[PDB]
Amino acid sequence: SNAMRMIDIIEKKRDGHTLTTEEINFFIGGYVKGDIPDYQASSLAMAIYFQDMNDDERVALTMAMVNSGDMIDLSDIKGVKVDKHSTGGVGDTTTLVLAPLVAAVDVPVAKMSGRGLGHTGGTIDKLEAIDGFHVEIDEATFVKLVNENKVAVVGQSGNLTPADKKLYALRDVTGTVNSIPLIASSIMSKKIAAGADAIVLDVKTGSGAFMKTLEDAEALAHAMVRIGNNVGRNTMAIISDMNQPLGRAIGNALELQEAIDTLKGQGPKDLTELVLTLGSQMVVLANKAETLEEARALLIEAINSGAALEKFKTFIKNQGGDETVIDHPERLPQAQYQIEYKAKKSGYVTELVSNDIGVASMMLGAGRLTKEDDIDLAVGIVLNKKIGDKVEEGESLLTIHSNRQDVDDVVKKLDSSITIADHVVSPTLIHKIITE
Amino acid sequence: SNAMRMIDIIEKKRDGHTLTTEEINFFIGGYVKGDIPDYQASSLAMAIYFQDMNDDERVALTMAMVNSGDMIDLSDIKGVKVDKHSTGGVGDTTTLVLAPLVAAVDVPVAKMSGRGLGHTGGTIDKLEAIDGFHVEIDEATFVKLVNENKVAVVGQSGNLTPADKKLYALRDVTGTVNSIPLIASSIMSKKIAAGADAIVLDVKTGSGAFMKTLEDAEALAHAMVRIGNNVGRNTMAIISDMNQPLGRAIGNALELQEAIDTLKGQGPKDLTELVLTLGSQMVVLANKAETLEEARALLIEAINSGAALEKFKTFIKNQGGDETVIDHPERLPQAQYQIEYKAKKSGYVTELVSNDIGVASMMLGAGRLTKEDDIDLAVGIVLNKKIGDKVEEGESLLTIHSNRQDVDDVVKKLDSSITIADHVVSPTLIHKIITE
Ligand SMILES: Cc1cn([C@H]2C[C@H](O)[C@@H](CO)O2)c(=O)[nH]c1=O
Ligand SMILES: Cc1cn([C@H]2C[C@H](O)[C@@H](CO)O2)c(=O)[nH]c1=O
Repeated sequence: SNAMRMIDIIEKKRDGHTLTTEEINFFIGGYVKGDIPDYQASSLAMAIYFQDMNDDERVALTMAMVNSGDMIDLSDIKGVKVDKHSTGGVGDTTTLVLAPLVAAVDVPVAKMSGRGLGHTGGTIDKLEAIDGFHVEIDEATFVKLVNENKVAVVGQSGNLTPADKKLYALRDVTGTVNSIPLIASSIMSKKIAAGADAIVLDVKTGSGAFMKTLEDAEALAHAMVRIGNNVGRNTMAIISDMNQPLGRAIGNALELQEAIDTLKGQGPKDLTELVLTLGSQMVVLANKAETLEEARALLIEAINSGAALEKFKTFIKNQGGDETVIDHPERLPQAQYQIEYKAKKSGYVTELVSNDIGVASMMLGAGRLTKEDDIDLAVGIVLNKKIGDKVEEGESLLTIHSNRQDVDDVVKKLDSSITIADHVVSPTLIHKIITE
Repeated sequence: SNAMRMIDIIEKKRDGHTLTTEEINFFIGGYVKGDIPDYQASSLAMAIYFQDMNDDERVALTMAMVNSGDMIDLSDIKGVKVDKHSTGGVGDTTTLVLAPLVAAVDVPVAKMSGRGLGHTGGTIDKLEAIDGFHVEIDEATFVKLVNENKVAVVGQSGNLTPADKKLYALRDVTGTVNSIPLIASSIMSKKIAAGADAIVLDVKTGSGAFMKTLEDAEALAHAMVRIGNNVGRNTMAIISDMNQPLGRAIGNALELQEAIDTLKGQGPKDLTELVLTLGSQMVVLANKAETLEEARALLIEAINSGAALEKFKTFIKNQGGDETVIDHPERLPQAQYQIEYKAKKSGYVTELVSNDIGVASMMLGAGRLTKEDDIDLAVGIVLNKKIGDKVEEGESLLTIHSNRQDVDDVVKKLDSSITIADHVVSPTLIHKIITE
């Protein structure tokens, strides 16, 4: 019986034993069909939380979830399609730069993105700051664009990893999100289902990260790298710092402006370094260089020669956008009110609580609570100081870009998020580069 | 919110922390109302399975479940109402003897029993072997009978510990039955809800027991004793052997005949010793003796003088039964066919698998699979040899009492259950007597 088979699987894992591939497939298939109840799935997840899963179990779980839905076939796109996944963070504007940059060195960027919920818009929301831009292209058009220009962007497919949509939602309401085998299989399933030949992972660490400690970020990164390599989608990872927002801009059009600056070699130093580190991994994985150092050289030349920016314009143009805005980004959506937020004392910026700066930006209209909320593409925060920068009393810490006069509640959220005290060093941005 | 409060409780226990009484009450109250879903309850149960609960948590859980339903008020019955609970076992015919025996030494037996599912009938099914006997008495009648005769029996009330009915059923389908805090609170809640002033626990051990190992039986017994004493329902326990069926008779009317023999001091030695051990605890708990040895003397005198048996007759008479059957038990329901089951080789009986002998008896009609099945009160097994008894090839191991000619399938089940080999000692029946 379904009931007894699942009771036996639950007790087996509870008792510390390894599940077979067939047992894992039976669970996922049965769960996604509605044949195995949420209450048995949660019990198994909690048993997994305590007793864990080995790599073979983790791969079986990953692939069962892949096989629950759409498997996007990118085989007609020439070359090695490498995809980057970030566990997430306030100011993470890397995808905007990485797509044209990597494409500009002949690496196919077959990107599936979204809109969604969060402090700020998803990559597609940000790109829609450009008049005309859209992602309403069909399959054959996506394939053609990547073959001809090495870049294109579509939105989410309709049925990627339904077993994971269901299980993550359950994990979130039953205390079972924070378990390595469940996180690793969850993240990796979606990237594998989306068609990636190879995967680069940006695993954040620090107070603004999912994995707050370096040890936990490392554990998760290695676990995902081993899954990918085992299934034959070559995988590498970086552990990067999120003890403060990345770059300066937190918003939609504002982040697009920063991406444009970076693509001209005039962006924030942190964002530039993360881009070059992740890009270098992507270039090597795509067999467009033998070493990270060779890859980084290619990328910097692409930026310096203008090729990176020109590729961004081609990308925007090819999907309906007015690419002349890239050359004249002063014409992007501009907030009516630019309100300086000043340091209340002199010293050094020692703390910037990322998530709360994200909430502050969101409260201006930069992001959604519900799929039905509308985003204001013009609004956000631009940080004028980062951790370790000197600041004097009365100097601007950041600029608030608002389309409303009253930003009292945004200012109080920023008040809770900034600490000024005596000198500290800038935190190290790239903690670890993982190739195994 | 209900959802967030419960997520926080789940994570708290998962993380190894103690739950507050209020948190436990919120869970049980919310769960029983339908406000907290099965899938959150199961996750909490699995977290409890790994992380456990201290005594204060266990008492809060026990009492929250008590408070979910009926709390039977026995205060108008004079004296200390002591109740015995057995974790269960094939041939456990102690309640039949204990009710009249203990009553006969002036201890009030306000017994709530049932019918139910199992290898054989419940205590009420067995008593219904006597023509006329019934438990259709009201509250005031039950109270009067116990005050006047020191014994009466009713069936289950309508709504005892609904939180436990719901949680045990869930535990059984999610891998969370075998956790000490959950077992202890479950068993103790029902006994406390039923009105017992004091509780005697018969915790079985061995292959025919719930708690197969002595260490596990002990752990569970002490855990229940501490719950009871903490709530002020003085509790003691015994750990008794179930490596083979207790006594000789496994059935309904057959067990009633054995109870009658024991009440005349002519019963099986094992059943007699268990009765006297449990009875002695009950007598002391009811303040009818100062020591176990004094209690045992009282009980043996009650048997020897005829008082125990006479009390059984009064009990049966007072609830409609023909008490002359107790004096002439040869008039009880008799199976048409008595089929001897003979030893296939000489030696000593070394193994009797209790549960499978129970299944064999059940297959004759002695017990129910569903609340809708009918029991045959006449049928069952009477063992003529126990572990350590000598047997010769061709001598009767047991007698099958059947109302059908074809018992081939009962005989094959018995074949799998009996081992004859070289001499062994009878196993020790009373392993431990617990008073803390
Ligand atoms: C931890 C985790 C996150 N996610 C996604 C959804 C989250 O809202 C987002 C950031 O943690 O990434 C998963 O899909 N699965 C996971 O296991
Ligand atoms: C172990 C356990 C048993 N029981 C009852 C129902 C079982 O079918 C019976 C024998 O284990 O006792 C409980 O009510 N709660 C429990 O936790």
